[PDB]
Amino acid sequence: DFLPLYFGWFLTKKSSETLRKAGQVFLEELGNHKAFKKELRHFISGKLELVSYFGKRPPGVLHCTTKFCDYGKAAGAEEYAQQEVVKRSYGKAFKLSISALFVTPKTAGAQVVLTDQELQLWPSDPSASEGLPPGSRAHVTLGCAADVQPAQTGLDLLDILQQVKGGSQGEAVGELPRGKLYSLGKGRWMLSLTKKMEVKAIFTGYYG
Ligand SMILES: Nc1ncnc2c1ncn2[C@@H]1O[C@H](CO)[C@@H](O)[C@H]1OP(=O)(O)S
Repeated sequence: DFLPLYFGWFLTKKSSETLRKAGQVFLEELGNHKAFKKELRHFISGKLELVSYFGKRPPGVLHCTTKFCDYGKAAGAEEYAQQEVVKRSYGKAFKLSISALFVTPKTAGAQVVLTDQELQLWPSDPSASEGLPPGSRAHVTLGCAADVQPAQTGLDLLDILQQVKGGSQGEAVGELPRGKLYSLGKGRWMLSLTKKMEVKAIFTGYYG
């Protein structure tokens, strides 16, 4: 039997709507914020409406990917699929904790903090991940720029989590209704939610 395109936690319709709108509000507020406007030259090289900037968005249900498999063509795919914990967890319900919303010149996303139980489902094959605890890459993609490729959001999140690793977040340059707004430079932005969002999701496989 051939594997799916990827395994992951697929949010319920309820949660998807909640997270998508939250993400949407973040883009609208961020783009309207003075601290962001005066940094536009570090974001693009040419007022920017971020909702349109991130034109490529998930068509429907949002998800948090664990392992990209490419129907078995991806390295370590077969080995990930064969694990008991994956076959056992298939179809099960989980609660994912969203800790922050972030934006870079390439992607917009939400940071997921996995529990130890959920970390069991994280693959164990990057230089970015160096220093950060496994699963730091976990995320939900909300949108990307026109010519941005898959897997970029995870790479973007890791990079941001490296800046914070060196206590270089800088003071919050503003307050939004949901939390503190941080400017990380090079077009990178992070909203650390005051209260973590919880989303219900089902762990399963997507076959395209
Ligand atoms: N190496 C990869 N190549 C393509 N997609 C990947 C890869 N790693 C993780 N993904 C993810 O698999 C899903 C389908 O592309 C998407 O969720 C990709 O992740 P994102 O960072 O959200 S674009």
